[PDB]
Amino acid sequence: DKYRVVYTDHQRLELEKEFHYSRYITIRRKAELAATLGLSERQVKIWFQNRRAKERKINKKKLQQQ
DNA sequence: TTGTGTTTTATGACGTCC
DNA sequence: GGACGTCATAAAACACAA
Repeated sequence: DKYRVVYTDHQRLELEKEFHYSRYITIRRKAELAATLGLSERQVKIWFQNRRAKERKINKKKLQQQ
């Protein structure tokens, strides 16, 4: 049992650089990237799902209004 | 330190789509 | 179908005032 794993900065770099392109992932690029960053398509799926919840959580607060 | 507060992987529940 | 989307949540991993 291994609950979690941290991702190399290079994996986090590329992953993040795609989020900038689209907050959503084509099954092509899901798999195209999965392979070039050596990670399960299911992973690149959840990372993008999670990444959005961050932008959502930042953006909510960036509504400081005050 | 350290303890405590936030950030990063990850899963299951349930929902939407022609 | 059957792929993905949101979630509430858990726990490893990290950051950093006292």
